[PDB]
Amino acid sequence: ANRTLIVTTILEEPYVMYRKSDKPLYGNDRFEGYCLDLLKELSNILGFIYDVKLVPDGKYGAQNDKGEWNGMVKELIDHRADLAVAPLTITYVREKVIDFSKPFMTLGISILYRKGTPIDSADDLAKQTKIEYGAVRDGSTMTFFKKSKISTYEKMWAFMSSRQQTALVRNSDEGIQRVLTTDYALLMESTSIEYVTQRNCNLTQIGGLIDSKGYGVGTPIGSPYRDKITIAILQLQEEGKLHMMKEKWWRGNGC
Ligand SMILES: CN[C@H]1[C@H]2O[C@@](C[C@H](N)C(=O)O)(C(=O)O)C[C@H]2OC[C@H]1O
Repeated sequence: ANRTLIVTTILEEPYVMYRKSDKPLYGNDRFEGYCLDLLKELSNILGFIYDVKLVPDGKYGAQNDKGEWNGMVKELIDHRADLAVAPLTITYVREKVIDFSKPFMTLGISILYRKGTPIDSADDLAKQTKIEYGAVRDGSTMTFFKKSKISTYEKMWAFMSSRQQTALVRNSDEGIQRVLTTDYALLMESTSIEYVTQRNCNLTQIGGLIDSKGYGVGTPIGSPYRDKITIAILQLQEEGKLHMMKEKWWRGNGC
């Protein structure tokens, strides 16, 4: 029997969650969600077995000032995982050090905030300071602002970087709690926003998509699996299964 593939991933609802059960759950059975369903479908098309591991440091992957990567990106670089199957955003900087399949889901950065305010866009956030705003620290969303050369986004980065102790948050759930408990707007991927707004009728996406990208399966550079995974994703798309999986996890279940 050929080798079990090691898959790195990260807890992020709905994509990867701990399954709830009365019975004890072991190994891969402990996890459920969109990415686990995807991984199952991929393994069925491509004929591999796998072992799901969380990224040890609990991070997506960013570069430090020395250029060193961490998170799921580093696990792939260092060949401690064969695949990353997660809501891992395909970015030019990451493409330099790891390979990605074609996307299995598209998204754009946008804004999560409450309904019923005069805030209609990023520009409306940028031109004021009363409403705090920010992003999950050290992910592709935060990095977008850090690296932007667009006036509005530079101003927003200046704001959230100078006010970093309160404006930048640890993870999605912490950001959502800030939106819920304080006057705060979270810069967040549209996929996640949709999940939230389906579950809290006081919350809304503000404005449109600030960028346009995708999540892809990551592999170490040069992996022969990357193209096979692309082909499998294309098949799932052709079969309508990617649409089915999104519907399943975003609007029923639940919740
Ligand atoms: C999967 N989406 C969520 C998560 O995506 C991240 C990580 C990003 N998907 C990445 O691959 O670095 C982001 O930066 O938007 C961190 C966290 O932020 C809130 C929301 O966008």
